[PDB]
Amino acid sequence: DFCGAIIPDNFFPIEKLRNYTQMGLIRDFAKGSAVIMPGEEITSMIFLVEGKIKLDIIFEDGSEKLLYYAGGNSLIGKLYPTGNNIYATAMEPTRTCWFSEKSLRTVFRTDEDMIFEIFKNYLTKVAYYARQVAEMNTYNPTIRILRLFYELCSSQGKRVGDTYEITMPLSQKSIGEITGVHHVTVSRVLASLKRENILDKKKNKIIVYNLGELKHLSEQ
Amino acid sequence: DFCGAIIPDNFFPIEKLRNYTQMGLIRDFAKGSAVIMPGEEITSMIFLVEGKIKLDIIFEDGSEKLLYYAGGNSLIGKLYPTGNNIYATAMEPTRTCWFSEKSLRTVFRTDEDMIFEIFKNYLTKVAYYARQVAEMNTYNPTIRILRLFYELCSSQGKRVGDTYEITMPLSQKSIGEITGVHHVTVSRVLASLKRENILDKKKNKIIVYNLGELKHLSE
Ligand SMILES: O=C(O)Cc1ccc(O)c(Cl)c1
Ligand SMILES: O=C(O)Cc1ccc(O)c(Cl)c1
Repeated sequence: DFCGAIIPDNFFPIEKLRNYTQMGLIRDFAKGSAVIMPGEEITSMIFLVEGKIKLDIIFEDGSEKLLYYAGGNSLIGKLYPTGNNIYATAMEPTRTCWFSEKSLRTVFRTDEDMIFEIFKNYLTKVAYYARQVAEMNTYNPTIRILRLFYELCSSQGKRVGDTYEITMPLSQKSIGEITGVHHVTVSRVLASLKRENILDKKKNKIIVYNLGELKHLSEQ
Repeated sequence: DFCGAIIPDNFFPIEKLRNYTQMGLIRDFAKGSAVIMPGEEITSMIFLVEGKIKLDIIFEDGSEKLLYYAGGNSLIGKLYPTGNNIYATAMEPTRTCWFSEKSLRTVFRTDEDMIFEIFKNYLTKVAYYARQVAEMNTYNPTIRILRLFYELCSSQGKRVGDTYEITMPLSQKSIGEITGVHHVTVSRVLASLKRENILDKKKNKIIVYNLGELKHLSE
C-alpha cells in the first residue's frame, strides 16, 4: 500500500495484471521502436509484461523531456486524452498488453482488487510529480541532488557492514534529467561527496559511508 | 473523457459521487479549519460536497507549497500513504465525504462507472504535474507566464467585440504559486502586457486584446 517513489522509474508495479492478458491485446516492440508515437491518441492502459520503455513528453515546438522509465510490471495509465504529446520508446525487446476501457471493465468484473492496484499506481505518480514541482520551487540544484541521495538511501539502502549500498545503476545523465540539474553541477557534487568520504556513486551501485553527514549536508 | 487541466484548481470534478455519500462518512469543517492536518495520516478518498479547500505540501524543514485548490465535486485521492506531508485547509465552510477503501468497494459493487471517473480524476492530476515538471525544465519564467495566459485564452476565452475575456479571479500571487515565478517577474510581465495592449490581467477577469500577438510572444 505504500505509494511513495523517490525516482521516476518502475512506479508501483502490478505483477498481477499478468493474470488478465487474455482480456487485452498483446503488442511487441523491438529495441528503438515507438510504443507511443509522437502525436498518437492513446486510449488504453499499457501493461509492460517484460522489457523497458522510456516515456517522454514533447512540447509544441519539438523540445522533449523525460517523464519516466518503465520496466516489467509497470503500467502506462493513458486511458483517456490528456492534452500532452507523448513519445514512448522501447529500450530493449518489450512485450506489452493494451487494455481499452471495455477490456478493463471485464478485468474489474473478474477481480475487484485490480481497481485498487491501479489507484495505487496513479497515486504514486501524482505524489511523485506534485512533490517534484514543489521541490523545484523550493530547493537549489545542489540541494536537490543531496536530497535525492539521502532519500534513496533511506528508502532502498541496505547496510553492508559500516556502510549502506543502494543496488541500482543511476547514471549521471539520469540524475540530471530527474533533478533538472546541468551536468557540470552533477559531476562536481558527486565528485565532492566521494572526496569527503560520504558517498561514492559508481556505475552499478551507490555506496554511502556517512549517512548522518549526507543528511546534514542535504539540510543546509 | 478529457483529462487536461491548465490551472491546479477543480481537477476533474465527479458530480455523480454525490449519489453515494451515504456509503461514506460526512465531515464538516469551519472556515480556517484543517481538513488534513499537518502530519496526519490519511487513508480515505475525500470528496468535496460543498465549499473550498487549499491543499499544500509541507517539507521536513516546514517550508510549504501550494499543490492545488478544490471546490464542489472535487476529489482528494489520498487513499494510501504517499510519504508526503500534506496540509489542507477549508477556505469556506466545507462539507466533505470520506471514503475508505471498504466504502469504495461498496460504491463500485453498486455502480462500476465510478471506477472510471476516479481514473479520470487521477489521470488529470498526473498529466498536470508531469507536464509542469517538464515545462519548468524547458521554458524560462516569463515564457511560462505567457504560455499560461495563451492556454487559458485558448481553452476558455470568450469573444467580446475585438477582445477575448477569461472570467476568473486569478491573483498575481496565485500566478506565481502556479508558475513557480517570483513576484517581481510576475508584476513586470503583467505590467508590460498591459503597456503593449496585449493583455490586461484585472481582478475578476483577464482581457486579451491581441491574441495573435500573445500567441507569438508565448512562442
Ligand atoms: O499522458 C500524459 O499526459 C501523462 C501520463 C503519462 C504516462 C502515464 O502512465 C500517465 Cl498515468 C500519465
Ligand atoms: O498526498 C500526496 O502525496 C499527493 C496528493 C495530494 C492530493 C491528491 O488528491 C492526490 Cl491524488 C495526491
